[PDB]
Amino acid sequence: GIGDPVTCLKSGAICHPVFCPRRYKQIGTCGLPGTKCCKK
Amino acid sequence: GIGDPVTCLKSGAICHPVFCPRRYKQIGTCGLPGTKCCKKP
Repeated sequence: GIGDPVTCLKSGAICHPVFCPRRYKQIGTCGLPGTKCCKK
Repeated sequence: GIGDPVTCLKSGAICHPVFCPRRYKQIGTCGLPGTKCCKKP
């Protein structure tokens, strides 16, 4: 359900290009192509 | 994404049947309709 940067950041996650960095779980995208919404 | 209760709970979040309570934010669902995967920022 998470597909835009504002929603991602509001959820306490971080937007990153191409992949979530180690430890983080992917919970969605940030809308722009390739971006991942990543929760530590 | 998170769309089932096992994925949700493994990450240390809660599964709530209606809403994320005070201090928690929604990070997905727990599969069943209306359920919310919730975690404190």
